[PDB]
Amino acid sequence: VNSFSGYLKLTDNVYIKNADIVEEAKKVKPTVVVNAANVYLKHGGGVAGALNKATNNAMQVESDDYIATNGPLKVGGSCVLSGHNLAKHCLHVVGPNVNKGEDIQLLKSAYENFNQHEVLLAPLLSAGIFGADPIHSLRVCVDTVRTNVYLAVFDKNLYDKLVSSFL
Ligand SMILES: Cn1cnc2c(N)nc(N)nc21
Repeated sequence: VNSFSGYLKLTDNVYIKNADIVEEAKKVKPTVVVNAANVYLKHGGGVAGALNKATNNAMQVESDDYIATNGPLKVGGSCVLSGHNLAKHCLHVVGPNVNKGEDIQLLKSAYENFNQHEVLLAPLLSAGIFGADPIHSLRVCVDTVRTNVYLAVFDKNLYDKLVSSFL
């Protein structure tokens, strides 16, 4: 049993809800929250800006030190950093950004990072400002992630479309 509440069950391991990721993380304090990161860990908008704003910019300060030491992530890659006031850990995952011309086949590689964690709170990778089709992102998630993933969808309209169209 876990603390996650109000989710629709899509598969054995994937659950979905209409939820602002900041508010859900604040309520649950999950072991892992996933950030929709870029390779520079520049958390300017979307999930990254929302999460970082909720940490009072502590996520960005930590991220800048990580990049100064390690250099940029790979598209499809990840790193584990603090969850600050939101979670124990934040898994920063870089999905391909279609608005930068990145290979959508890298979305599967991005989701494979989730399999290193038994339970996660996450957004759909490469959707929204990253430019991918969220229906596609949900299909790759279900077909790639084997650990237990609780997906938060921000827009009530998109949530309803993802559920209605789910095979
Ligand atoms: C895609 N996107 C942008 N902002 C958010 C947010 N606050 N919450 C969730 N679940 N998704 C988001």
